[PDB]
Amino acid sequence: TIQPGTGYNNGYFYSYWNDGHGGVTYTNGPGGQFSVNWSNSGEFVGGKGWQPGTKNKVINFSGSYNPNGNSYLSVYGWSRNPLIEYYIVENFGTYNPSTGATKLGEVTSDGSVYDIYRTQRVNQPSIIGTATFYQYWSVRRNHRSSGSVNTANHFNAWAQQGLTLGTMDYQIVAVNGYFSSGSASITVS
Repeated sequence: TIQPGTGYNNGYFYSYWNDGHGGVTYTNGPGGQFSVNWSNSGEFVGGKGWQPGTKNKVINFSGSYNPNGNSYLSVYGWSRNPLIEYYIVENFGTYNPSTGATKLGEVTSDGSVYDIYRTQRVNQPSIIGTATFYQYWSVRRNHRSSGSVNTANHFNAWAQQGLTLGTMDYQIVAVNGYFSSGSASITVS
């Protein structure tokens, strides 16, 4: 595993964070590749992409994603001003992260309908410190672990619905886990 943190590997920005509970390892491979292996983990997120992201990136990803419990595979990132955490969720494990959330529309992109949602985090950690901020979600109906994500289709649909993004911070293809097990090997470009 590598040490939790952020940096660059083979031209790609990466972020790997965990809560210190144990049970997760993350490695950076050649090009845009990363692997995650976890067994009775705590909370974590890791992946590769860009810092800063853009609002018209076409993100390609390919590989394998085998969660056993609560985990997502997504295009994941933040904006500033307004502070927003967002996810374009391509696959997940036992928990659909939109459960109970307010649905804000639908968008069709890259071979599937996605359902759009908005949630709120209250006094939670963020890229700028503890804060209250909205989260935006596009959740793919047709789950997959390879493909292409035309991010503009999502960001434009969000904007149409009143879900505004500020200036982009990082933008990665990420595996999230919350107290679960699994394995994944993903290559980004």
